[PDB]
Amino acid sequence: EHTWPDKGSLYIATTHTQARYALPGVIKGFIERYPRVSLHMHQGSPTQIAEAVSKGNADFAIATEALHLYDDLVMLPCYHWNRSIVVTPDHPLAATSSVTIEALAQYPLVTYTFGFTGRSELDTAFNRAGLTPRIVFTATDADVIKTYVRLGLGVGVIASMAVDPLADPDLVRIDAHDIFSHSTTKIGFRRSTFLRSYMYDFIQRFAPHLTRDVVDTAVALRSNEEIEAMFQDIKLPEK
Amino acid sequence: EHTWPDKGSLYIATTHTQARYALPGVIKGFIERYPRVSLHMHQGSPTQIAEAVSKGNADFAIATEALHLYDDLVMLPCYHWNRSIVVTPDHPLAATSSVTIEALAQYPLVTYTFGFTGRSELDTAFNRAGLTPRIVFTATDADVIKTYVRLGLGVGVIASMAVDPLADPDLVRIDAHDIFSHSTTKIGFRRSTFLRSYMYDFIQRFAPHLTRDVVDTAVALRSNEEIEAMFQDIKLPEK
Ligand SMILES: CC(=O)N[C@@H](CO)C(=O)O
Ligand SMILES: CC(=O)N[C@@H](CO)C(=O)O
Ligand SMILES: CC(=O)N[C@@H](CO)C(=O)O
Ligand SMILES: CC(=O)N[C@@H](CO)C(=O)O
Repeated sequence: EHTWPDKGSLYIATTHTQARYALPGVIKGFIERYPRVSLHMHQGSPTQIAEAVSKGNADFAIATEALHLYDDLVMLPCYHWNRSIVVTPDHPLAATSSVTIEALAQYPLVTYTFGFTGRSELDTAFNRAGLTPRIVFTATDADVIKTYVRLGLGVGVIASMAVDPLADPDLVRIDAHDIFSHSTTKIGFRRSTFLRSYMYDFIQRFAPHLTRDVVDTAVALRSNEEIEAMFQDIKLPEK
Repeated sequence: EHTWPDKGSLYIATTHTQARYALPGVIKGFIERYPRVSLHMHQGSPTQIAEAVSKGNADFAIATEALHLYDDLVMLPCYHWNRSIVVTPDHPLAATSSVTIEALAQYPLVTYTFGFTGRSELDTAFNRAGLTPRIVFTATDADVIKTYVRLGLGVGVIASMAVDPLADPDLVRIDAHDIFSHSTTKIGFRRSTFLRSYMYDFIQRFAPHLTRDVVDTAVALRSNEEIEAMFQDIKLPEK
């Protein structure tokens, strides 16, 4: 068929959100193409993942947040993303349209946990507005979040790609584009790492703008600052 | 209605499996009963959770695994549980009936991650049988596991309570009672922690055998060994 005889290994250390909503499509198309490549996927917290990759079990690091601290690995930007609001139909916010961050700060919150950017761009959203949010639930999975929202435990704040009406019919989705700054999902990998052809192909599928010539140009650069100062002129995918 | 005016707080640090399949029922019945109790649920890794509770942010610790290392907190046993095998209909194991651990060690594995008992009683299942399992996927969520099984990435090994035919119709469930030793979900909490009445009620809902007189008897005991040497005569719930 349309397969490559490429023999090698690919270890990906990523988070739950990426593994659940962003990767499944890329992974299937990859394994159909590279049958002789042993694909490993491990998950996954921004601290470990940053750990597993710098030294040195995983090849690539797919996460939003804390990678750096590690200055060791090249970083490329994959997409931007922002969170939506999920509530039950009986909840006030399902009646009110276009909500502010002050109106949201009234209710018990059900969001991500500390260490994940779904929060980090959330903690400094209230800090800035001089607000203290009542967060009664923190988790890494949005399904668990969406679960406890249905119980009427509190208002849910999850990634937009984690909520779908076919999948989630009983919940009212409220876009929070303006309320929160968008988060940037990146891909991390050491410089010593020899980039195989299937690795470029994977990066391509996950981030279309990251073609082979683009990756090589960012890699050869001194630091990750020049890399991020290379993409400020281009509009990355928003999901 | 049937509510209590009890005012207080309840912080639960638990894992994903517990929060997704074991707790939702208990949580709803609790919040309906204690409206003036601020219920907080945070998740969750056996190391943190053990951390958040010993010192000292969370009141209770609901996890299978590594709690101890902390000798600080009382432990009570809640239930036993074991894992099942999930595959696609086209997979050989869907044809073969009653599989051994040697027949399972043939395939790429999609199970939990290191630090979670879904693995710990899995790593020493092959070690013992003198076997090396090919684990190509590790995660904390069974939904992600079940997801990548459908891609034909490998054979899935998840908790039995995480698989249901209404919920998961396309996957073939294979019970592994004999293959793996059952894991024990426990509840952890410091001795300094004053046990409120609603706390006993919660423990009761999560573990029926743990009535107030049973909890007090285990708490007052020297160590957690006497506690586990108090329940070897009783058959705990298996889920
Ligand atoms: C179609 C698809 O899989 N898209 C991913 C990104 O590639 C997402 O984030 O939704
Ligand atoms: C950590 C996680 O499960 N999800 C997001 C954060 O919301 C990510 O860091 O990719
Ligand atoms: C009915 C229910 O919620 N049972 C839990 C335990 O209470 C389970 O483990 O399935
Ligand atoms: C850690 C997790 O998500 N689940 C189980 C382990 O399989 C538990 O420790 O309770």
